[PDB]
Amino acid sequence: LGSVFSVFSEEGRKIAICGKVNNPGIIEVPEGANEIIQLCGGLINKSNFKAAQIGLPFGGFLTEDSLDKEFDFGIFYENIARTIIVLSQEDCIIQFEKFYIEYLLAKIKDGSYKNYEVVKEDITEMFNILNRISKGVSNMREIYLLRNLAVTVKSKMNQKHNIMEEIIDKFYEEIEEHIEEKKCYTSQCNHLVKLTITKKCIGCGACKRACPVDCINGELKKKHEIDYNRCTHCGACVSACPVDAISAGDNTMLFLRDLATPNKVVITQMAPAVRVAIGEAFGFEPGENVEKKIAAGLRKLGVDYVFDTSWGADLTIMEEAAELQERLERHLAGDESVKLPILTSCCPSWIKFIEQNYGDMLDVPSSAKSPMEMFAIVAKEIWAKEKGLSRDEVTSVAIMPCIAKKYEASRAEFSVDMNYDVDYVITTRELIKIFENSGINLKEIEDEEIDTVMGEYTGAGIIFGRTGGVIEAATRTALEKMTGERFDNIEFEGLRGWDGFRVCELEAGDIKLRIGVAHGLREAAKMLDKIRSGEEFFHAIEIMACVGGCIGGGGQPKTKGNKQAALQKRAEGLNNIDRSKTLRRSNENPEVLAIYEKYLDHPLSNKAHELLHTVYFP
Amino acid sequence: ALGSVFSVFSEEGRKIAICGKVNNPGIIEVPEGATLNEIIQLCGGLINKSNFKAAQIGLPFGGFLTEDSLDKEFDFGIFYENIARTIIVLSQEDCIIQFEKFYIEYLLAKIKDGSYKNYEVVKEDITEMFNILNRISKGVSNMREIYLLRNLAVTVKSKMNQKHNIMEEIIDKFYEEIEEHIEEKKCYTSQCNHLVKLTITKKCIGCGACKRACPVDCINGELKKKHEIDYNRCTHCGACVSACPVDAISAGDNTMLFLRDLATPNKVVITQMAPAVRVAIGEAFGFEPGENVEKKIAAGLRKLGVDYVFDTSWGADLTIMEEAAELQERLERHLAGDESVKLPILTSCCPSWIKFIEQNYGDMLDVPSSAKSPMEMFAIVAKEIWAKEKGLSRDEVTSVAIMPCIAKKYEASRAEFSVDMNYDVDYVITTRELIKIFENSGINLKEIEDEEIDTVMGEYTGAGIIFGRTGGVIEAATRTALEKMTGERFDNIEFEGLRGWDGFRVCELEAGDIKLRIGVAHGLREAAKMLDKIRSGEEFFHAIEIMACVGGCIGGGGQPKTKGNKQAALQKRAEGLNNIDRSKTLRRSNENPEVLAIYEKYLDHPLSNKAHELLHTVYFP
Ligand code: SF4
Ligand code: SF4
Ligand code: SF4
Ligand code: SF4
Ligand code: SF4
Ligand code: SF4
Ligand SMILES: [Cl-]
Ligand SMILES: [Cl-]
Ligand SMILES: [Cl-]
Ligand SMILES: [Cl-]
Ligand SMILES: [Cl-]
Ligand SMILES: [Cl-]
Ligand SMILES: [Cl-]
Ligand SMILES: [Cl-]
Ligand SMILES: [Cl-]
Ligand SMILES: [Cl-]
Ligand SMILES: [Cl-]
Ligand SMILES: [Cl-]
Ligand SMILES: [Zn+2]
Ligand SMILES: [Zn+2]
Repeated sequence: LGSVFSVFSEEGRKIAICGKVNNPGIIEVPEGANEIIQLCGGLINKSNFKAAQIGLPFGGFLTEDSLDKEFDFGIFYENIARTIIVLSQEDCIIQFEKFYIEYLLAKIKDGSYKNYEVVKEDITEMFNILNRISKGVSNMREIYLLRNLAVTVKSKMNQKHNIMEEIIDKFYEEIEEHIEEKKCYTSQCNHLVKLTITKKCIGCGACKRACPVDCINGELKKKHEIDYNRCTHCGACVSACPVDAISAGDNTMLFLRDLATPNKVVITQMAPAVRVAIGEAFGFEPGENVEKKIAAGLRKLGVDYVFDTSWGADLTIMEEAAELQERLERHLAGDESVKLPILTSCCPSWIKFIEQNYGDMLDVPSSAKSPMEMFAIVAKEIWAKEKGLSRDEVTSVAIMPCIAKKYEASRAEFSVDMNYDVDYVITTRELIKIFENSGINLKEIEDEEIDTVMGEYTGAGIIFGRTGGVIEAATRTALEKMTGERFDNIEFEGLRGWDGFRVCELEAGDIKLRIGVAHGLREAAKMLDKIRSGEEFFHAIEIMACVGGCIGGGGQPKTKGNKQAALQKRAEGLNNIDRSKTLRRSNENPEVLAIYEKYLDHPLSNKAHELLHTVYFP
Repeated sequence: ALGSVFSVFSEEGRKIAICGKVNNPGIIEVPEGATLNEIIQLCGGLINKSNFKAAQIGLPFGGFLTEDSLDKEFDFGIFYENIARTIIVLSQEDCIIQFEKFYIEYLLAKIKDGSYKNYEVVKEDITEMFNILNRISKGVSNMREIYLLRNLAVTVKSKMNQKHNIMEEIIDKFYEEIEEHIEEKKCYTSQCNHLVKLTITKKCIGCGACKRACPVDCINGELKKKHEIDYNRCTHCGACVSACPVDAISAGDNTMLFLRDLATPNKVVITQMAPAVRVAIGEAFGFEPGENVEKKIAAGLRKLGVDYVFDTSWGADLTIMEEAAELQERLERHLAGDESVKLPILTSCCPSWIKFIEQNYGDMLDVPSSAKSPMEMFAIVAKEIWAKEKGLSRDEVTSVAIMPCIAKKYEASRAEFSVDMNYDVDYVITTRELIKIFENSGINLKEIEDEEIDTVMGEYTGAGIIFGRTGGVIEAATRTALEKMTGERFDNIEFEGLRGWDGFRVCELEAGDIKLRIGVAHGLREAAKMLDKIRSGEEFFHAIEIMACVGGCIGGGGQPKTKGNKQAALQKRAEGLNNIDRSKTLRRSNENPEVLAIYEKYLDHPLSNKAHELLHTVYFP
């Protein structure tokens, strides 16, 4: 178990400090009379002391009152447990107490402390209350409830200092803030964090210029703010700030805490484009596929199952190719109710982009969920059920190249009973930092395989990560099954290339399809304006918010050298992965076919709609 | 018990008990060669003329019939062993989600008491079904719910070795309705109270009466054209509903839900009732306006099946405990030179001022008290204290509020007054709706024997009871606050200045060294006059009361229509509340022993942290 911001995973007269102190470790503590942290190297950044837990399962809870005055050594309660989690002002009390309660509940559930069984349910309710607070679904009554629960527990455990009572006493203001203002001042509660420009804004106006939809108003050097109603979460502003004034959260600490929670099942998915960029932080060239290094590293961190978003992309193609074929058949049949083009793209940014500016084209996009959310729902409603786990007993973490995927995973449509299909997102950069600080070097770690049932993927799925790949995959499947012919050359070079707005004409048998591809939302605006004006007609379109597609996402490591060359290199790495696959059509993936044969029975069925489709623009 | 009809009536061989959406529920003698349609016709058809939707056979177990069985000889073999031979007929006016929630909950109760042991194995599964249905009725679902239900259905059908599980057929036959509920958040029959909004329906003729009645000018439309409500500015004052010559404006009706909950075995149902109900309901049963028939209401509610009868006036006493404290605090801070403080303080249980202030008086958001309404204070206490004391989780108690207006429906629907999808007030029934339930169920308040209200949350003072008429809220708060600020007990506790009937009233109360200027408005136009005068500085007030209805709550839109002169009847009801007040030994809220017990045992004193956590809310978040 370990914990620190900027990351670490730390795997008599001895203690174990793993809080917000720089340099986590065990250290041999001297017996001389505030600077104890200093002996551990101070706290991350220079954040002031908040508290220090003694013993992870249970001990004492120390607050500021012990800071500049004699820290009685022996007050480490006899059940010291030889570990200390030190808190700074950067740690949210709600999140920490959730982690504490879950650790205690796990050790109860495994028999380690049966003397606490009598209070098991009570503590569980505490967690539930805490969870509701972190999810923003609470009133102030929760405090009342917590207090009584605290009072109850301390009665049966006979304690003179009950942690929850003191938490209420000392951090009432933070809790009230969370509940009434729906605000977590440390931004650890990912479900209370919005993309926001903070006080470090200098009014340089870079974000205003960079925003493709002009989401930011504000003049001179006056603080700028994001008009969340039109924000596409494309993340251009975050990359453009001369400072760190724009924050969209960082779930690193949540990931570490979950990994350190005993008997908690943590599974991961990873976006197609991550595997060709992450290795750059460890000496690989752009485009080199290091997915097996990622798998081994994630397992070393403690991940119990490593899957792949490209599997979900194959499932997405099953649905989207089916819908494209249906729309084409209706169009050719003279049904004027149908709408063309059909948009196929896993990028959330088009949603807000279309609703606010192309409200005559709400019937264009496919109803299929993204590969990330398709994977997530299948993992919790089928795989976990298969393994006899309820959805809350599985923590599904998505490693993605984008902040927009954080926003998507936070959407309430992709959740049930306050359990989010994607529990949270970790970006490529954040994972790089986790690996770096935990001593995991992807260059030197031994390869490991991704887990099969939701990890196998075709080249159609993998090319999702670069511009033109989604529509290429969907077209592969749809044209091949509409013609009955297997293509000798399955690659559609017309859909490749790098122009911001690309037009392609694909001929297969009697079928002729006109395709539009845009990467960069301004080029997308050009293409959609052309569609509306009738200057051009399209059967299908792909829209990507980032130049180059997902390989150019804002959550990816900053490129080294020539930017365009590096992005093209990553895209061609995805294309080379595709060329190296035996299976290059999504409908060939045996595991996705198993999904259809055993649960959903065929694409566009009622069950398939219920699980794998959603309603954009409700 | 069992029973149902939309005019609502809990009706406590070759004989069947028909209790669906058929006119004339009852026990009927089936002719030999008879279809289902013939049985329905012998019961007089369905309420209104709605077409047949379905028919449940046997309350726990039987079959589920659709249109396909209507013109087909009713074979009695569907009445298998000990089915009790009952049929619940559904019309197109019944929501399938609500009915299946009732069915599943009934089956779960019959399992839970051991009479149906062989189904215990599916208990959890059936429970999950209910949860799914509940989530659908509350609008917190995705389409995945259907998937889940299907598998649960299959699971049950596997574990019971049954050839036809009802839920599978439900999905098959009403997929469109279920999908509507989930994706469109729409219950086309409007039985799901958490999906109903106040809307003008298609039966609107464009007469424009509602537009004229609206105090905030919230309704648009001309000539025969359908009128529309700008829901963003609507105060839910309910004037439009009262003005409509037709039934074009609908705000839901939880009557059937109330009946189903009453018919569910071993389900704890408790009620609170607003002060103004008891002086108006009796008008429907031969009493004069202003006559207090609260004990008749208690007996009638118990006859319907209510397990505990409490009183909103108790919550009004608790409200005064909090609000008098806040008023005293603000006065003391004002006298000390606190420019931090804001006056007046608004004390009123009426929801309508909230949006009214938010939409037009945004410089006065710090004016209203942070205290909840009496209804919601009762609700939080009932579920978080009373139910807890009796070893019941909040979902094991169904708390029903009997109120005179649709604005209380809107308040009970607010998400702030809920936790984990449990609403503190499960739903509201109006005085009119309860009148119709009594009338159709054979409960006559004139001839029924009196019964007492339950004690712990039913005892109340005259200060609490006068809440139901204009000027009463501020009168009660003033009683308590002035008495405790002066240390003097008043010889005459009535403040005649706060009484009267003018739309905008000004009063000056003198007690010891204290001098308070009070403004009272009933009718939101009068409220606007008074708040404009406050804003211009033309008048100054220490505290104000705002009521949306003329005369206060006794004049609510959910009350029975008055007979004779409207104003005279409303004044009669208000004076009935005043006479109840005069008949009470305790006439200050701070004397109520049960409210004081709340403070002594749980919250420790008004305006404490615990009291804020439970009895206060944030209007204008
Ligand atoms: S870029 Fe960063 S700093 Fe420059 S204005 Fe936008 S936010 Fe403020
Ligand atoms: S994210 Fe993309 S859209 Fe939202 S503000 Fe920053 S730039 Fe404009
Ligand atoms: S393109 Fe790929 S990366 Fe850029 S935003 Fe859309 S999804 Fe995130
Ligand atoms: S009153 Fe009823 S009918 Fe006349 S306009 Fe308003 S709604 Fe339409
Ligand atoms: S309720 Fe009151 S406010 Fe809302 S519309 Fe009808 S009248 Fe206007
Ligand atoms: S006054 Fe009483 S009745 Fe009229 S609306 Fe406000 S609360 Fe409902
Ligand atoms: Cl683990
Ligand atoms: Cl995705
Ligand atoms: Cl493999
Ligand atoms: Cl980048
Ligand atoms: Cl199947
Ligand atoms: Cl069943
Ligand atoms: Cl009952
Ligand atoms: Cl009330
Ligand atoms: Cl009690
Ligand atoms: Cl309503
Ligand atoms: Cl009594
Ligand atoms: Cl009336
Ligand atoms: Zn937090
Ligand atoms: Zn419904």
